[PDB]
Amino acid sequence: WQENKSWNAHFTEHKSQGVVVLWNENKQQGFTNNLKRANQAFLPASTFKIPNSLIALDLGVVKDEHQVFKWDGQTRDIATWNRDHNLITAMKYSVVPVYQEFARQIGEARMSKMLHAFDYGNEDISGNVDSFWLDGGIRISATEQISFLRKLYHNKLHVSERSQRIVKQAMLTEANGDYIIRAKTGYSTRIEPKIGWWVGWVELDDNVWFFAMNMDMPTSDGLGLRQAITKEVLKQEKIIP
Amino acid sequence: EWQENKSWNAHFTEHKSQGVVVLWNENKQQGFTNNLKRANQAFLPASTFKIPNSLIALDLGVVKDEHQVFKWDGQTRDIATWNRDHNLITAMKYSVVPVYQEFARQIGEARMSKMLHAFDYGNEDISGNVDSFWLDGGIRISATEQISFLRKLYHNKLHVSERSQRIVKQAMLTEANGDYIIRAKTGYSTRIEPKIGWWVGWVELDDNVWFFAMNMDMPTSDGLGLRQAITKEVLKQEKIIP
Ligand SMILES: *C(=O)N1C[C@H](NOS(=O)(=O)O)CC[C@H]1C(N)=O
Ligand SMILES: *C(=O)N1C[C@H](NOS(=O)(=O)O)CC[C@H]1C(N)=O
Repeated sequence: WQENKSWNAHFTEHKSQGVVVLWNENKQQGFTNNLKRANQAFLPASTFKIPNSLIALDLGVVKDEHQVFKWDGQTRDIATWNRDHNLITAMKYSVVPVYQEFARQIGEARMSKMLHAFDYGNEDISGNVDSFWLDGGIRISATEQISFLRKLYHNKLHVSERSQRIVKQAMLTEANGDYIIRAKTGYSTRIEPKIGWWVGWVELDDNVWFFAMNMDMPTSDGLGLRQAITKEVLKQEKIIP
Repeated sequence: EWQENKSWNAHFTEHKSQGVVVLWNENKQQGFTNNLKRANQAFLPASTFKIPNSLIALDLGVVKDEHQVFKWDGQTRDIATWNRDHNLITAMKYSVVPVYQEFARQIGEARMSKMLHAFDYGNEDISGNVDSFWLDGGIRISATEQISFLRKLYHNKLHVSERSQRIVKQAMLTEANGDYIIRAKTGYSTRIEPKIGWWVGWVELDDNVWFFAMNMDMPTSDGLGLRQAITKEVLKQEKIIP
Protein backbone atom coordinates (compact mmCIF):
# COMPACT_ATOMS: atom_id res chain seq x y z
CA TRP A 1 0.00 0.00 0.00
CA GLN A 2 0.92 3.57 -0.67
CA GLU A 3 -0.59 6.90 0.24
CA ASN A 4 -0.36 9.36 -2.63
CA LYS A 5 -1.66 12.74 -1.44
CA SER A 6 -1.16 14.37 -4.87
CA TRP A 7 -4.53 12.94 -5.98
CA ASN A 8 -6.30 15.25 -3.43
CA ALA A 9 -5.82 18.04 -5.91
CA HIS A 10 -8.43 16.47 -8.21
CA PHE A 11 -10.89 16.65 -5.30
CA THR A 12 -9.75 20.15 -4.32
CA GLU A 13 -10.20 21.33 -7.90
CA HIS A 14 -13.86 20.28 -7.91
CA LYS A 15 -14.29 21.73 -4.40
CA SER A 16 -14.84 18.20 -3.09
CA GLN A 17 -13.69 15.73 -0.43
CA GLY A 18 -13.22 12.00 -0.74
CA VAL A 19 -11.11 8.92 -1.41
CA VAL A 20 -10.06 6.98 -4.44
CA VAL A 21 -8.60 3.56 -3.84
CA LEU A 22 -6.73 1.66 -6.57
CA TRP A 23 -5.40 -1.89 -6.71
CA ASN A 24 -2.85 -3.21 -9.19
CA GLU A 25 -3.68 -6.89 -9.61
CA ASN A 26 -0.43 -7.98 -11.31
CA LYS A 27 1.80 -6.25 -8.74
CA GLN A 28 -0.61 -6.81 -5.81
CA GLN A 29 -0.09 -3.18 -4.73
CA GLY A 30 -2.68 -0.63 -3.58
CA PHE A 31 -2.66 3.12 -3.88
CA THR A 32 -4.92 5.77 -2.29
CA ASN A 33 -4.99 9.48 -1.43
CA ASN A 34 -6.32 8.82 2.07
CA LEU A 35 -5.43 5.63 3.87
CA LYS A 36 -7.76 6.48 6.73
CA ARG A 37 -10.87 7.18 4.63
CA ALA A 38 -10.07 4.14 2.44
CA ASN A 39 -10.84 2.09 5.51
CA GLN A 40 -13.87 4.08 6.53
CA ALA A 41 -17.03 2.00 6.25
CA PHE A 42 -20.19 3.50 4.69
CA LEU A 43 -23.60 2.30 3.48
CA PRO A 44 -23.12 0.60 0.14
CA ALA A 45 -26.30 1.96 -1.29
CA SER A 46 -26.80 1.11 -4.97
CA THR A 47 -23.34 -0.58 -5.05
CA PHE A 48 -25.24 -3.31 -3.22
CA LYS A 49 -26.85 -4.23 -6.55
CA ILE A 50 -23.75 -6.22 -7.31
CA PRO A 51 -24.07 -8.80 -4.54
CA ASN A 52 -27.85 -8.57 -4.64
CA SER A 53 -27.84 -9.47 -8.36
CA LEU A 54 -25.45 -12.31 -7.66
CA ILE A 55 -27.59 -13.80 -4.95
CA ALA A 56 -30.81 -13.38 -6.90
CA LEU A 57 -29.30 -15.20 -9.86
CA ASP A 58 -27.71 -18.00 -7.86
CA LEU A 59 -31.03 -18.77 -6.10
CA GLY A 60 -33.06 -18.60 -9.35
CA VAL A 61 -35.02 -15.51 -8.28
CA VAL A 62 -33.66 -14.15 -11.55
CA LYS A 63 -33.56 -16.70 -14.37
CA ASP A 64 -31.24 -14.70 -16.59
CA GLU A 65 -30.34 -11.24 -17.89
CA HIS A 66 -33.31 -11.23 -20.34
CA GLN A 67 -36.06 -11.93 -17.85
CA VAL A 68 -38.49 -9.07 -17.76
CA PHE A 69 -39.45 -7.31 -14.53
CA LYS A 70 -42.75 -5.53 -15.13
CA TRP A 71 -43.17 -2.04 -13.81
CA ASP A 72 -45.63 -2.07 -10.88
CA GLY A 73 -47.48 0.98 -12.30
CA GLN A 74 -46.37 3.45 -9.61
CA THR A 75 -44.69 6.55 -11.08
CA ARG A 76 -41.45 7.57 -9.34
CA ASP A 77 -38.98 10.50 -9.34
CA ILE A 78 -36.55 8.96 -11.76
CA ALA A 79 -38.22 8.63 -15.22
CA THR A 80 -36.16 5.65 -16.39
CA TRP A 81 -37.61 3.57 -13.48
CA ASN A 82 -41.09 3.89 -14.82
CA ARG A 83 -41.00 1.10 -17.31
CA ASP A 84 -40.16 -2.59 -17.70
CA HIS A 85 -36.62 -3.76 -17.05
CA ASN A 86 -34.27 -6.68 -17.30
CA LEU A 87 -31.10 -7.21 -15.20
CA ILE A 88 -29.01 -5.31 -17.78
CA THR A 89 -31.21 -2.23 -17.82
CA ALA A 90 -32.07 -2.43 -14.10
CA MET A 91 -28.36 -2.31 -13.34
CA LYS A 92 -27.72 0.50 -15.84
CA TYR A 93 -30.49 2.79 -14.60
CA SER A 94 -30.08 1.58 -11.00
CA VAL A 95 -33.74 0.64 -10.59
CA VAL A 96 -34.41 0.39 -6.86
CA PRO A 97 -37.90 -1.21 -6.91
CA VAL A 98 -36.67 -4.17 -8.92
CA TYR A 99 -33.86 -4.73 -6.41
CA GLN A 100 -36.24 -4.39 -3.46
CA GLU A 101 -38.37 -7.17 -4.90
CA PHE A 102 -35.25 -9.36 -5.39
CA ALA A 103 -34.37 -8.82 -1.75
CA ARG A 104 -37.89 -9.70 -0.49
CA GLN A 105 -37.87 -12.94 -2.45
CA ILE A 106 -34.34 -13.76 -1.28
CA GLY A 107 -35.30 -13.34 2.34
CA GLU A 108 -33.51 -12.36 5.56
CA ALA A 109 -32.06 -15.77 6.29
CA ARG A 110 -30.55 -16.49 2.84
CA MET A 111 -29.36 -12.91 2.43
CA SER A 112 -27.44 -13.08 5.74
CA LYS A 113 -25.84 -16.40 4.81
CA MET A 114 -24.69 -15.16 1.45
CA LEU A 115 -23.16 -11.97 2.76
CA HIS A 116 -21.24 -13.90 5.39
CA ALA A 117 -20.09 -16.27 2.65
CA PHE A 118 -19.13 -13.26 0.50
CA ASP A 119 -17.18 -11.79 3.48
CA TYR A 120 -19.03 -8.59 2.48
CA GLY A 121 -18.35 -5.52 4.62
CA ASN A 122 -19.60 -5.91 8.19
CA GLU A 123 -22.12 -8.65 7.15
CA ASP A 124 -24.93 -6.96 9.09
CA ILE A 125 -28.48 -6.98 7.69
CA SER A 126 -30.18 -5.13 10.51
CA GLY A 127 -33.05 -3.05 9.18
CA ASN A 128 -35.69 -3.74 6.54
CA VAL A 129 -34.87 -6.71 4.28
CA ASP A 130 -35.62 -4.40 1.29
CA SER A 131 -33.67 -1.28 2.29
CA PHE A 132 -30.91 -2.27 4.68
CA TRP A 133 -28.22 -1.28 2.17
CA LEU A 134 -29.67 2.25 2.20
CA ASP A 135 -30.66 2.87 5.77
CA GLY A 136 -29.99 -0.22 7.79
CA GLY A 137 -26.96 -1.70 9.42
CA ILE A 138 -24.67 -2.79 6.60
CA ARG A 139 -21.40 -0.92 6.13
CA ILE A 140 -18.47 -1.35 3.77
CA SER A 141 -15.21 0.49 3.12
CA ALA A 142 -13.61 1.17 -0.23
CA THR A 143 -10.84 -1.39 0.46
CA GLU A 144 -13.47 -4.01 1.38
CA GLN A 145 -15.30 -3.24 -1.86
CA ILE A 146 -12.10 -3.97 -3.75
CA SER A 147 -11.56 -7.21 -1.86
CA PHE A 148 -15.12 -8.25 -2.77
CA LEU A 149 -14.71 -7.21 -6.42
CA ARG A 150 -11.44 -9.19 -6.71
CA LYS A 151 -13.26 -12.38 -5.71
CA LEU A 152 -15.97 -11.58 -8.28
CA TYR A 153 -13.41 -10.95 -11.02
CA HIS A 154 -11.67 -14.33 -10.40
CA ASN A 155 -14.97 -16.18 -10.05
CA LYS A 156 -14.07 -17.08 -6.45
CA LEU A 157 -17.29 -16.08 -4.71
CA HIS A 158 -19.42 -18.90 -3.18
CA VAL A 159 -21.98 -18.77 -6.00
CA SER A 160 -21.99 -20.38 -9.45
CA GLU A 161 -19.58 -19.37 -12.21
CA ARG A 162 -22.61 -18.57 -14.42
CA SER A 163 -24.04 -16.10 -11.83
CA GLN A 164 -20.74 -14.27 -11.57
CA ARG A 165 -20.34 -14.01 -15.38
CA ILE A 166 -23.85 -12.65 -15.77
CA VAL A 167 -23.27 -9.97 -13.13
CA LYS A 168 -19.95 -8.93 -14.69
CA GLN A 169 -21.78 -8.59 -18.00
CA ALA A 170 -24.42 -6.42 -16.29
CA MET A 171 -21.68 -4.22 -14.74
CA LEU A 172 -20.38 -3.27 -18.16
CA THR A 173 -20.14 0.49 -18.28
CA GLU A 174 -17.63 1.52 -20.89
CA ALA A 175 -15.41 -0.16 -23.47
CA ASN A 176 -13.12 0.82 -26.30
CA GLY A 177 -9.76 -0.12 -27.83
CA ASP A 178 -7.86 0.98 -24.70
CA TYR A 179 -9.78 -0.32 -21.72
CA ILE A 180 -12.98 -1.94 -20.43
CA ILE A 181 -14.72 -0.63 -17.31
CA ARG A 182 -17.07 -2.79 -15.30
CA ALA A 183 -18.54 -0.92 -12.35
CA LYS A 184 -21.48 0.29 -10.34
CA THR A 185 -22.41 3.69 -8.96
CA GLY A 186 -24.11 4.60 -5.68
CA TYR A 187 -25.56 7.52 -3.67
CA SER A 188 -26.21 7.09 0.05
CA THR A 189 -28.95 9.68 0.73
CA ARG A 190 -30.87 8.61 3.86
CA ILE A 191 -28.15 8.55 6.50
CA GLU A 192 -25.40 11.14 7.08
CA PRO A 193 -22.76 11.52 5.80
CA LYS A 194 -24.33 11.63 2.37
CA ILE A 195 -21.84 10.09 -0.07
CA GLY A 196 -21.46 9.04 -3.70
CA TRP A 197 -19.71 5.76 -4.61
CA TRP A 198 -18.15 4.33 -7.77
CA VAL A 199 -16.70 0.86 -7.59
CA GLY A 200 -15.46 -1.60 -10.17
CA TRP A 201 -12.40 -2.29 -12.27
CA VAL A 202 -10.52 -1.33 -15.43
CA GLU A 203 -9.54 -4.16 -17.74
CA LEU A 204 -6.38 -3.70 -19.80
CA ASP A 205 -4.68 -6.15 -22.19
CA ASP A 206 -1.93 -6.92 -19.70
CA ASN A 207 -3.41 -6.20 -16.25
CA VAL A 208 -6.47 -5.32 -14.26
CA TRP A 209 -6.83 -2.23 -12.05
CA PHE A 210 -9.52 -2.42 -9.33
CA PHE A 211 -11.07 0.80 -8.04
CA ALA A 212 -13.31 2.06 -5.29
CA MET A 213 -14.06 5.66 -4.60
CA ASN A 214 -16.41 7.56 -2.37
CA MET A 215 -16.87 11.28 -1.95
CA ASP A 216 -19.00 13.67 0.11
CA MET A 217 -22.21 14.49 -1.76
CA PRO A 218 -24.51 16.94 0.01
CA THR A 219 -26.60 17.38 -3.14
CA SER A 220 -27.24 15.41 -6.33
CA ASP A 221 -25.56 18.19 -8.35
CA GLY A 222 -22.11 16.60 -7.94
CA LEU A 223 -22.93 13.05 -9.04
CA GLY A 224 -20.95 13.28 -12.33
CA LEU A 225 -17.87 13.84 -10.23
CA ARG A 226 -17.72 10.21 -9.13
CA GLN A 227 -16.62 9.14 -12.61
CA ALA A 228 -14.86 12.39 -13.58
CA ILE A 229 -12.55 12.38 -10.58
CA THR A 230 -11.82 8.63 -10.74
CA LYS A 231 -10.86 9.04 -14.41
CA GLU A 232 -8.60 12.01 -13.61
CA VAL A 233 -6.68 9.74 -11.22
CA LEU A 234 -6.62 6.90 -13.77
CA LYS A 235 -5.22 9.27 -16.40
CA GLN A 236 -2.67 10.60 -13.92
CA GLU A 237 -1.43 7.11 -13.12
CA LYS A 238 -1.34 6.32 -16.86
CA ILE A 239 -3.78 3.45 -16.53
CA ILE A 240 -6.03 4.98 -19.14
CA PRO A 241 -4.93 7.36 -21.86
CA GLU B 1 -38.83 -10.58 -44.99
CA TRP B 2 -36.05 -8.46 -46.39
CA GLN B 3 -36.08 -4.95 -47.70
CA GLU B 4 -33.70 -3.42 -50.18
CA ASN B 5 -32.89 0.16 -49.71
CA LYS B 6 -30.45 1.57 -52.10
CA SER B 7 -30.01 4.93 -50.32
CA TRP B 8 -27.26 3.35 -48.16
CA ASN B 9 -25.07 2.92 -51.30
CA ALA B 10 -24.26 6.61 -51.00
CA HIS B 11 -22.12 5.86 -47.95
CA PHE B 12 -20.06 3.48 -50.08
CA THR B 13 -20.05 5.91 -53.03
CA GLU B 14 -18.87 8.75 -50.82
CA HIS B 15 -15.79 6.70 -49.77
CA LYS B 16 -15.31 5.57 -53.36
CA SER B 17 -16.05 2.01 -52.29
CA GLN B 18 -18.25 -0.98 -53.11
CA GLY B 19 -20.01 -3.39 -50.77
CA VAL B 20 -22.96 -4.50 -48.70
CA VAL B 21 -24.32 -3.78 -45.26
CA VAL B 22 -26.96 -6.08 -43.89
CA LEU B 23 -29.06 -5.18 -40.80
CA TRP B 24 -31.54 -7.25 -38.81
CA ASN B 25 -34.02 -5.81 -36.35
CA GLU B 26 -34.54 -8.53 -33.77
CA ASN B 27 -37.77 -7.15 -32.20
CA LYS B 28 -39.47 -6.65 -35.57
CA GLN B 29 -37.81 -9.67 -37.23
CA GLN B 30 -37.05 -7.55 -40.29
CA GLY B 31 -33.92 -7.30 -42.37
CA PHE B 32 -32.61 -4.39 -44.39
CA THR B 33 -29.78 -4.21 -46.93
CA ASN B 34 -28.52 -1.97 -49.74
CA ASN B 35 -27.87 -4.95 -52.04
CA LEU B 36 -30.01 -8.05 -51.80
CA LYS B 37 -27.84 -9.94 -54.20
CA ARG B 38 -24.45 -9.25 -52.55
CA ALA B 39 -26.03 -9.91 -49.14
CA ASN B 40 -26.54 -13.54 -50.28
CA GLN B 41 -23.16 -13.90 -51.95
CA ALA B 42 -20.86 -16.24 -50.07
CA PHE B 43 -17.24 -15.30 -49.30
CA LEU B 44 -14.36 -16.63 -47.20
CA PRO B 45 -15.02 -15.70 -43.58
CA ALA B 46 -11.32 -14.99 -42.90
CA SER B 47 -10.83 -13.63 -39.32
CA THR B 48 -14.64 -13.62 -38.70
CA PHE B 49 -14.09 -17.36 -38.33
CA LYS B 50 -12.52 -16.64 -34.93
CA ILE B 51 -16.02 -16.56 -33.50
CA PRO B 52 -16.97 -20.19 -34.22
CA ASN B 53 -13.36 -21.28 -33.81
CA SER B 54 -13.28 -19.75 -30.27
CA LEU B 55 -16.59 -21.40 -29.48
CA ILE B 56 -15.44 -24.82 -30.50
CA ALA B 57 -12.08 -24.47 -28.77
CA LEU B 58 -13.79 -23.57 -25.53
CA ASP B 59 -16.48 -26.19 -25.67
CA LEU B 60 -13.91 -28.97 -26.19
CA GLY B 61 -11.58 -27.66 -23.47
CA VAL B 62 -8.78 -26.74 -25.89
CA VAL B 63 -9.17 -23.34 -24.28
CA LYS B 64 -9.88 -23.57 -20.55
CA ASP B 65 -11.03 -19.99 -20.17
CA GLU B 66 -10.46 -16.40 -21.27
CA HIS B 67 -7.43 -16.03 -19.00
CA GLN B 68 -5.40 -18.97 -20.22
CA VAL B 69 -2.15 -17.75 -21.69
CA PHE B 70 -1.00 -18.72 -25.19
CA LYS B 71 2.76 -18.24 -25.37
CA TRP B 72 4.24 -16.63 -28.43
CA ASP B 73 6.14 -19.21 -30.51
CA GLY B 74 9.07 -16.81 -30.96
CA GLN B 75 8.60 -16.20 -34.66
CA THR B 76 8.36 -12.54 -35.54
CA ARG B 77 5.52 -11.61 -37.90
CA ASP B 78 4.25 -8.59 -39.87
CA ILE B 79 1.74 -7.42 -37.27
CA ALA B 80 3.63 -6.28 -34.13
CA THR B 81 0.79 -7.03 -31.68
CA TRP B 82 1.02 -10.77 -32.62
CA ASN B 83 4.57 -10.97 -31.37
CA ARG B 84 3.73 -11.46 -27.70
CA ASP B 85 1.73 -13.68 -25.34
CA HIS B 86 -2.06 -13.65 -25.60
CA ASN B 87 -5.27 -14.80 -23.95
CA LEU B 88 -8.66 -15.30 -25.68
CA ILE B 89 -9.63 -11.68 -25.00
CA THR B 90 -6.48 -10.17 -26.50
CA ALA B 91 -6.20 -12.80 -29.25
CA MET B 92 -9.65 -11.84 -30.41
CA LYS B 93 -8.91 -8.11 -30.07
CA TYR B 94 -5.72 -8.18 -32.09
CA SER B 95 -6.94 -11.01 -34.34
CA VAL B 96 -3.97 -13.22 -33.66
CA VAL B 97 -3.85 -15.83 -36.47
CA PRO B 98 -1.15 -18.18 -35.06
CA VAL B 99 -3.13 -18.71 -31.85
CA TYR B 100 -6.22 -19.57 -33.88
CA GLN B 101 -4.24 -21.92 -36.11
CA GLU B 102 -3.09 -23.81 -33.01
CA PHE B 103 -6.68 -24.03 -31.74
CA ALA B 104 -7.73 -25.46 -35.08
CA ARG B 105 -4.93 -28.08 -35.11
CA GLN B 106 -5.89 -29.25 -31.65
CA ILE B 107 -9.56 -29.29 -32.52
CA GLY B 108 -8.95 -31.51 -35.53
CA GLU B 109 -10.65 -31.97 -38.92
CA ALA B 110 -13.27 -34.40 -37.74
CA ARG B 111 -14.51 -32.41 -34.73
CA MET B 112 -14.31 -29.12 -36.63
CA SER B 113 -16.52 -30.50 -39.42
CA LYS B 114 -19.15 -31.88 -37.04
CA MET B 115 -19.35 -28.59 -35.15
CA LEU B 116 -19.73 -26.45 -38.26
CA HIS B 117 -22.49 -28.72 -39.57
CA ALA B 118 -24.11 -28.49 -36.16
CA PHE B 119 -23.71 -24.68 -36.24
CA ASP B 120 -25.28 -24.66 -39.74
CA TYR B 121 -22.33 -22.38 -40.54
CA GLY B 122 -22.08 -21.16 -44.11
CA ASN B 123 -21.49 -23.99 -46.63
CA GLU B 124 -20.02 -26.27 -43.88
CA ASP B 125 -17.05 -27.20 -46.12
CA ILE B 126 -13.60 -27.69 -44.53
CA SER B 127 -11.65 -28.61 -47.71
CA GLY B 128 -8.13 -27.19 -47.50
CA ASN B 129 -5.69 -27.00 -44.60
CA VAL B 130 -7.22 -27.62 -41.13
CA ASP B 131 -5.49 -24.32 -40.06
CA SER B 132 -6.23 -22.03 -42.94
CA PHE B 133 -9.39 -23.25 -44.68
CA TRP B 134 -11.19 -20.09 -43.48
CA LEU B 135 -8.62 -18.00 -45.36
CA ASP B 136 -7.75 -20.02 -48.49
CA GLY B 137 -9.84 -23.18 -48.36
CA GLY B 138 -13.36 -24.20 -49.27
CA ILE B 139 -15.50 -22.56 -46.55
CA ARG B 140 -17.80 -19.76 -47.63
CA ILE B 141 -20.43 -17.67 -45.88
CA SER B 142 -22.76 -14.84 -46.87
CA ALA B 143 -23.61 -11.76 -44.83
CA THR B 144 -27.15 -13.04 -44.24
CA GLU B 145 -25.77 -16.40 -43.07
CA GLN B 146 -23.41 -14.57 -40.72
CA ILE B 147 -26.44 -12.90 -39.16
CA SER B 148 -28.33 -16.15 -38.81
CA PHE B 149 -25.27 -17.65 -37.09
CA LEU B 150 -24.84 -14.60 -34.81
CA ARG B 151 -28.53 -14.73 -33.84
CA LYS B 152 -28.16 -18.28 -32.56
CA LEU B 153 -25.04 -17.15 -30.61
CA TYR B 154 -26.87 -14.18 -29.07
CA HIS B 155 -29.75 -16.43 -27.83
CA ASN B 156 -27.36 -19.18 -26.63
CA LYS B 157 -28.93 -21.58 -29.09
CA LEU B 158 -25.81 -22.97 -30.70
CA HIS B 159 -24.99 -26.66 -30.05
CA VAL B 160 -22.27 -25.87 -27.47
CA SER B 161 -22.48 -25.06 -23.75
CA GLU B 162 -24.01 -21.85 -22.46
CA ARG B 163 -20.66 -21.06 -20.79
CA SER B 164 -18.75 -21.25 -24.11
CA GLN B 165 -21.21 -18.90 -25.79
CA ARG B 166 -21.07 -16.37 -22.95
CA ILE B 167 -17.24 -16.36 -22.99
CA VAL B 168 -17.13 -15.74 -26.72
CA LYS B 169 -19.66 -12.91 -26.49
CA GLN B 170 -17.45 -11.40 -23.82
CA ALA B 171 -14.41 -11.73 -26.12
CA MET B 172 -16.36 -10.11 -29.00
CA LEU B 173 -16.79 -6.95 -26.93
CA THR B 174 -15.66 -4.05 -29.08
CA GLU B 175 -17.30 -0.86 -27.90
CA ALA B 176 -19.62 0.18 -25.09
CA ASN B 177 -21.03 3.36 -23.65
CA GLY B 178 -24.30 4.71 -22.23
CA ASP B 179 -26.08 4.44 -25.60
CA TYR B 180 -25.13 1.07 -27.07
CA ILE B 181 -22.90 -2.01 -26.76
CA ILE B 182 -21.19 -3.46 -29.86
CA ARG B 183 -20.05 -7.07 -29.97
CA ALA B 184 -18.38 -7.95 -33.23
CA LYS B 185 -15.46 -9.28 -35.18
CA THR B 186 -13.52 -7.87 -38.15
CA GLY B 187 -12.00 -9.73 -41.09
CA TYR B 188 -9.86 -9.33 -44.22
CA SER B 189 -9.86 -12.02 -46.92
CA THR B 190 -6.46 -11.50 -48.65
CA ARG B 191 -5.46 -14.75 -50.34
CA ILE B 192 -8.32 -15.37 -52.75
CA GLU B 193 -10.07 -12.91 -55.01
CA PRO B 194 -12.13 -10.91 -54.52
CA LYS B 195 -10.21 -9.39 -51.65
CA ILE B 196 -12.79 -8.22 -49.11
CA GLY B 197 -13.11 -6.74 -45.65
CA TRP B 198 -15.80 -7.92 -43.20
CA TRP B 199 -17.37 -6.58 -40.02
CA VAL B 200 -20.00 -8.70 -38.30
CA GLY B 201 -21.73 -8.61 -34.97
CA TRP B 202 -24.53 -6.80 -33.25
CA VAL B 203 -25.55 -3.58 -31.49
CA GLU B 204 -27.29 -3.95 -28.12
CA LEU B 205 -29.72 -1.28 -27.05
CA ASP B 206 -31.83 -1.06 -23.90
CA ASP B 207 -34.96 -2.16 -25.81
CA ASN B 208 -33.79 -4.10 -28.86
CA VAL B 209 -30.87 -5.74 -30.60
CA TRP B 210 -29.66 -4.92 -34.09
CA PHE B 211 -27.57 -7.57 -35.88
CA PHE B 212 -25.20 -6.56 -38.61
CA ALA B 213 -22.97 -8.04 -41.29
CA MET B 214 -21.04 -6.11 -43.88
CA ASN B 215 -18.45 -6.80 -46.50
CA MET B 216 -16.75 -4.49 -48.91
CA ASP B 217 -14.15 -4.68 -51.70
CA MET B 218 -10.69 -4.17 -50.24
CA PRO B 219 -7.91 -4.30 -52.88
CA THR B 220 -5.44 -2.87 -50.33
CA SER B 221 -5.21 -2.61 -46.54
CA ASP B 222 -5.63 1.20 -46.89
CA GLY B 223 -9.39 0.97 -46.60
CA LEU B 224 -9.69 -1.20 -43.49
CA GLY B 225 -11.06 1.60 -41.21
CA LEU B 226 -13.98 1.88 -43.61
CA ARG B 227 -15.53 -1.41 -42.39
CA GLN B 228 -16.51 0.25 -39.13
CA ALA B 229 -16.92 3.82 -40.44
CA ILE B 230 -19.41 2.85 -43.15
CA THR B 231 -21.37 0.50 -40.92
CA LYS B 232 -21.70 3.29 -38.32
CA GLU B 233 -22.87 5.77 -40.99
CA VAL B 234 -25.71 3.40 -41.79
CA LEU B 235 -26.46 2.87 -38.12
CA LYS B 236 -26.58 6.66 -37.58
CA GLN B 237 -28.81 7.01 -40.62
CA GLU B 238 -31.29 4.47 -39.32
CA LYS B 239 -31.16 6.16 -35.89
CA ILE B 240 -29.96 3.02 -34.19
CA ILE B 241 -27.02 4.87 -32.69
CA PRO B 242 -26.56 8.65 -32.24
C1 LIG C 1 -28.47 3.99 -5.46
O1 LIG C 1 -27.61 4.26 -4.65
N1 LIG C 1 -29.50 4.72 -5.70
C2 LIG C 1 -30.42 4.25 -6.73
C3 LIG C 1 -30.05 5.33 -7.73
N2 LIG C 1 -28.69 5.20 -8.08
O2 LIG C 1 -28.13 6.16 -8.84
S1 LIG C 1 -26.62 5.98 -8.84
O3 LIG C 1 -26.17 4.60 -9.01
O4 LIG C 1 -26.01 6.87 -9.80
O5 LIG C 1 -26.02 6.36 -7.61
C4 LIG C 1 -30.36 6.76 -7.23
C5 LIG C 1 -29.52 7.06 -6.02
C6 LIG C 1 -29.64 5.96 -4.98
C7 LIG C 1 -30.89 6.09 -4.16
N3 LIG C 1 -31.25 7.33 -3.66
O6 LIG C 1 -31.60 5.16 -3.90
C1 LIG D 1 -8.29 -11.79 -40.41
O1 LIG D 1 -9.16 -11.69 -41.26
N1 LIG D 1 -7.03 -11.58 -40.59
C2 LIG D 1 -6.12 -11.70 -39.46
C3 LIG D 1 -5.96 -10.22 -39.16
N2 LIG D 1 -7.23 -9.62 -38.95
O2 LIG D 1 -7.35 -8.30 -39.25
S1 LIG D 1 -8.76 -7.73 -39.05
O3 LIG D 1 -9.54 -8.53 -38.16
O4 LIG D 1 -8.75 -6.31 -38.68
O5 LIG D 1 -9.55 -7.81 -40.22
C4 LIG D 1 -5.29 -9.58 -40.35
C5 LIG D 1 -6.20 -9.73 -41.58
C6 LIG D 1 -6.52 -11.19 -41.86
C7 LIG D 1 -5.34 -11.98 -42.33
N3 LIG D 1 -4.31 -11.33 -43.05
O6 LIG D 1 -5.26 -13.21 -42.09
